[PDB]
Amino acid sequence: FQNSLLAWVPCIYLWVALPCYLLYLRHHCRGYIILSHLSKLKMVLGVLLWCVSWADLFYSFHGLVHGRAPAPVFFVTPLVVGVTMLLATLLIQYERLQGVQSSGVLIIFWFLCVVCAIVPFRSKILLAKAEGEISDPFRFTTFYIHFALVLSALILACFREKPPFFSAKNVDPNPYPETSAGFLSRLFFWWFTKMAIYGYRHPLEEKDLWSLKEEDRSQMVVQQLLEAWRKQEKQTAKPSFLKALLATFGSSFLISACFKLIQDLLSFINPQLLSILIRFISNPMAPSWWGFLVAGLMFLCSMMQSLILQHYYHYIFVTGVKFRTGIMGVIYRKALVITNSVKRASTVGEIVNLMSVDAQRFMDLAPFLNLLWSAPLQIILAIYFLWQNLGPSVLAGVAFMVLLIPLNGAVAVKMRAFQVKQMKLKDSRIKLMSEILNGIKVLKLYAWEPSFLKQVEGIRQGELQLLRTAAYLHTTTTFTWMCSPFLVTLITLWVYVYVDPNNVLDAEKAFVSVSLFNILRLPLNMLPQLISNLTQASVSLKRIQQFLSQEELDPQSVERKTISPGYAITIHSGTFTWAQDLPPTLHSLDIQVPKGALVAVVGPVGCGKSSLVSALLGEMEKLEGKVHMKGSVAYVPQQAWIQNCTLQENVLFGKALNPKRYQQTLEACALLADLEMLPGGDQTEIGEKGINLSGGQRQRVSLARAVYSDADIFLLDDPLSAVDSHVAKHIFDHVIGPEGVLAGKTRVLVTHGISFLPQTDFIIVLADGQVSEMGPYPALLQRNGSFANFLCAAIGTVELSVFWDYAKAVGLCTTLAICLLYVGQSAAAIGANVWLSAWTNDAMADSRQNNTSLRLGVYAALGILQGFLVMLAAMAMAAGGIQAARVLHQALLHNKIRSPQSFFDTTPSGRILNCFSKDIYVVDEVLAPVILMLLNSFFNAISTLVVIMASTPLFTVVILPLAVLYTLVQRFYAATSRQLKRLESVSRSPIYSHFSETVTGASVIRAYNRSRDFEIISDTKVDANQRSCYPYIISNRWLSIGVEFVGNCVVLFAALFAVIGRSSLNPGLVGLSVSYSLQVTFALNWMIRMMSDLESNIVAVERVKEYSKTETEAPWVVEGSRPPEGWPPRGEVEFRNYSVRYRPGLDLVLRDLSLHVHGGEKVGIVGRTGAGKSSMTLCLFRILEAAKGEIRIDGLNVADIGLHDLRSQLTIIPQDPILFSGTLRMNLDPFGSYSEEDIWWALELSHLHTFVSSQPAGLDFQCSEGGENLSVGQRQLVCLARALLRKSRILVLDEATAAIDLETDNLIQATIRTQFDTCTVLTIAHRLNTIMDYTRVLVLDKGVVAEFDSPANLIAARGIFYGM
Ligand SMILES: C[C@]12CC[C@H](OS(=O)(=O)O)CC1=CC[C@@H]1[C@@H]2CC[C@]2(C)C(=O)CC[C@@H]12
Ligand SMILES: C[C@]12CC[C@H](OS(=O)(=O)O)CC1=CC[C@@H]1[C@@H]2CC[C@]2(C)C(=O)CC[C@@H]12
Repeated sequence: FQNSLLAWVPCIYLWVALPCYLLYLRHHCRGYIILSHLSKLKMVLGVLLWCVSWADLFYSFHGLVHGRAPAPVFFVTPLVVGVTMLLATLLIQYERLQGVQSSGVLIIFWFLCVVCAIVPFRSKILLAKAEGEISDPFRFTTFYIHFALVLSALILACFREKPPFFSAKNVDPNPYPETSAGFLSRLFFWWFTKMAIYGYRHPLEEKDLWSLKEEDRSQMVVQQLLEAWRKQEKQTAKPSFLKALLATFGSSFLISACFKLIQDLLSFINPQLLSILIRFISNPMAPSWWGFLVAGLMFLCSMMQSLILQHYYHYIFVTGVKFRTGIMGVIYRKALVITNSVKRASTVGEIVNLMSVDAQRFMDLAPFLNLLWSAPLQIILAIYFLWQNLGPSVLAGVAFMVLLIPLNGAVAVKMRAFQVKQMKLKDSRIKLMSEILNGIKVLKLYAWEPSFLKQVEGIRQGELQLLRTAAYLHTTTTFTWMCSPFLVTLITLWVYVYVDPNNVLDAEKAFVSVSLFNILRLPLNMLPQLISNLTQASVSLKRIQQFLSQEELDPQSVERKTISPGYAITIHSGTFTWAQDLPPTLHSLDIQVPKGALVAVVGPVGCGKSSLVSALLGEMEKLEGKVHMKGSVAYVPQQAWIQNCTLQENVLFGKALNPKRYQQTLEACALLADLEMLPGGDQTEIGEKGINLSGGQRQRVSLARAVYSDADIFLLDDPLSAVDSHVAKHIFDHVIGPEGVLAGKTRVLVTHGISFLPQTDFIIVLADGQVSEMGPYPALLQRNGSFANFLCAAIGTVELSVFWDYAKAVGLCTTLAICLLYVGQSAAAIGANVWLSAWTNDAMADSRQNNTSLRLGVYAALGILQGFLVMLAAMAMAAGGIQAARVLHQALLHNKIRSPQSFFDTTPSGRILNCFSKDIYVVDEVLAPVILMLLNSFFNAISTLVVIMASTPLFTVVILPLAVLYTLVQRFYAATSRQLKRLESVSRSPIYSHFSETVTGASVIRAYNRSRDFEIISDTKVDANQRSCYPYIISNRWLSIGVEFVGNCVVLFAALFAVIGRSSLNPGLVGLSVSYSLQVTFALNWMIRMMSDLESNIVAVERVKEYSKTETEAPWVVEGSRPPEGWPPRGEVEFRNYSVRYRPGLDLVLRDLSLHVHGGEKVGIVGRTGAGKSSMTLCLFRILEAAKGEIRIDGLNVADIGLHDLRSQLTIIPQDPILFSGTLRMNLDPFGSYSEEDIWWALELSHLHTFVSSQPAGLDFQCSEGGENLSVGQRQLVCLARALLRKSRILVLDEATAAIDLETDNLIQATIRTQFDTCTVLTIAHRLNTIMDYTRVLVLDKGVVAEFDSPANLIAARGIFYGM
């Protein structure tokens, strides 16, 4: 005791000197000593010294067994000469990061640590040898390893360091504020706060993110991996990615394993301190401060167990990001230059899957990776204390929980083989959705739509019944985190009681053990996640091996240093092949091109043209020969390559933008016509990111880029293949030809054209990969050989009401039945724990233990309920969630079918497919589990808080300020991290957009020697994602610190209010209070983890419910207002001053229509170009609502008739008739309303009987999407049959001569003539052949009636009808 005190001298010295040292460390402006190997090891002695200042402590705690609870001096000295070492190894780090080299204060610290250890050193030696032997070897070795460590640390701190050499001024913008951050301010992540403020008063945009720090800018971490991967090769004086990946990410992973080790060896302090508190709180002779001290250093040892952890995550997420960046960078570097053969063999859509998956799950593996050893050290240690505590019974408990690793992975393999192996129902349903969406027109003019509604409802209900048992087996992840704690504690206590009835249960056993099971159970449920992620990353690593071990394409295929005089391109009898094994396509080909000479290449289709130019660039492995060039080149691939950026970039292509040259190239290529058409000018987006440019324009822009690149040797490749002929002549005239700009440029042209030949200079004739004839066309025309044969708030948190909406979609008899039922379960759980307390403090007084068999019993029947009242809840939540989907999905679908055609016109059919794809997916199987786990976490927190309050009644005083602080931190997080999540989720996809673009364009990326220039772009596009995935990680950490002080300032108060009322209560209550206050910082991150996994997901319900009540304005059927049955046979059409327009506030297309055709008569409509005759058709079916004027049919107004009855009676043949995938029975009669014989009879008349009879499926002939397996004409025949079945008195035609051939036009006109003599006929067409024969014809012009009479009367009037 005269020396245990003496060891306190250096600790108190360093502690008191610390606040008078950080005010001088900041008096050094900036030194930034480089990380030498001395300072890298001056802080490894200290951490190891803490780890031997641990056994110097837990030896003291071993007195708990054998009875002797240690005196405070006997267990605080190792606990505080252990904390300072985590501060010695931290002033070592923070000093080096400042200018100081000779530490001064810290060398004194180590010196005193040595000096105060001299006296026991000068004493323990003499007492040992003289009196015998070991004499308590544990305190001996823990001392003499401490002495060696401190001596070595002093010696190493006696050395000098390098001069600061620091820097000049770095850069102006907001720099990453971890550099230039004081000691106390970087320990607690206080520097991030500036954004936590700015992330709440304003929104965040890319201009205001942390300008990323220099070490990891994705071009300094790729290099750190390329160097390792290169140096890790065969090395004779085979290679594996894993070795390089370790050698380049081992420095940042054995410095993030020290933190995990420190944390999980610092975590086993609190259960033992709790044991000390419980077993002093019973003692009435122990002075008061022996409990106050334990509470104090149960706080100051739990605001440090979770500060070397929330500071762990900062160092193993910012290495997950470095995995995700090094992998992507090296893969991109490879994919630029491998081979065209390897691309052809593999899939261009698969290479990109080497990011966003299959190489990003390395970012998802980093946090789980250290679990590999931290699980077998959180167990073989937490088993030890438990065994020490309850005895062998503990095994059973842990055994059960270990047993819960497979049966929590068995569902993870039943599910994931029950929701993706059978989600093809979703695939087929979304296919049917896409089919229904486009072509909705003909689907809606006739009443086919509700049959499709029935079809999709049936497939949906099939997809949901397979989703019932796809979520019940998810209520086994609400059985691990809400019902397993009680089960494991019960089984432990059960085996403990049954094995031998002589062992009582007291507070310091039961409650320490149930507070230690907590510590063991977090890294024993994320362990199955480890198995899953590691076993699906062990294949990703193999795949990245497969990609990186692919042959490059530079065996110096071309040399660009020497050339024959006056020549630009020459090849010496070379041979080329598209694959290293396949027969060479080219055999000993020889061409000598003079400078500036245009050369054309000829042949038939399949002689080897396109494989000539591809060989010149160096993408065709030459078996023999030497290919030469001199100067830059420009390549125009046949499948022209369009960059996924703006037109200015996609034409300038990394050059200097000169408006004079730029504009003249654009006009010479004849692309200004598109520019005047372009909606935004020459800045329009291109590619999948922009307007999908058709084939014609892509070659124009490619050729323009080539010519503006003004390289020496243009290697063209039939760019005029997919363009209009006349402009193509100008394209050759103004650009390629000698009159054009490129007279002095060595052009090489390969094309199938003929007319361009005479204007060329030289021509090369290709046959089976061999040259036959060379020379000018007028000279070659003398030969006339086989070549002659070639000739012929808007932004913010969601409103509260939407939550209610979701409840109204679950039934609202289930919402009460689930909220009330969790309230019941929480009451049961608190009852179980209170009963355990009243058992454990009962066992100490009662002389009779015979009563135990009751308490145990009821404990079971009071916690088993808490299982049976949670599972029976979680199912009735999942079995509500799918219900919540069902109705909700219906309420969307049944409205989108009922929307006006203008809704589908103003929309590109992409947004209305976003829903039914994702926004219906989130409410389908992403929202129900999240809300279930939120509702588990909230009630876990409630049960914990109420048990703490109940056990120590006066603790309620502080429960408000903790609540306000925690809510403040939660709100600040939910602002700033929401901003960052949005800003990062939208900036990552440009990486994969820039990829999937170099892969296709690797041919044209090279030959512009732009490969290096084109990977810096990938570096900056992943940099613009790193600079918003870093501050999100740090924001998460700053939150978790804020929610951790308010989860440790409650352990402090639980212990303190336990010790302040010692005279009142009995030990069974403080044990419960403290042991359930130790996990009020786990059920307080879980309740935020979910409350932000539901704020970013219940946006989906708002959107889905918003897509409703969208002005359907179309009642399918009416109440009793149906027109009289047998309605068509009257068949009279009559108008009264009709006028209509597409949209409100739109120029009238129809005006004052007053037309009438009698019953059974035939009539057509003709309109001049621009009259707007098409709309008339839709006006008959009430597609456009009658603006002014009632279209009366048979003396009845159609505006008061149900469409499903109104449209059924009429008969339409649409302008663009379409088939729908499925049988023919569906494609002619979904309602099954007609006899098959007449169907076949109509099919016979449809000129299709030979086709249907030739197929045994016939009526069941499975049509492709739109009947693509049939020809166009056959599709109009099928739709002609479609109209044939209905056979009503009213017939109307839509564009009988729109674009069909004259052959089928004759057939359709004849079919119209033969059967439809009696029935009323209306007609619209581009050709008067079917109209001139009508009894009466109306002529529509600019939306008014002009000529409504017989064609003979029209002939006399000589209008537009008779004009031509
Ligand atoms: C902590 C993290 C990592 C990242 C997420 O945590 S979050 O607070 O940053 O969202 C999810 C997750 C939960 C449990 C964590 C885990 C990574 C590995 C951990 C730290 C262990 O060995 C014990 C606890 C495990
Ligand atoms: C909450 C979550 C993640 C979601 C899981 O539920 S699931 O339905 O998503 O599988 C439960 C799960 C396990 C451990 C949880 C973790 C989220 C973050 C937590 C709370 C910490 O910082 C410590 C423990 C971590």
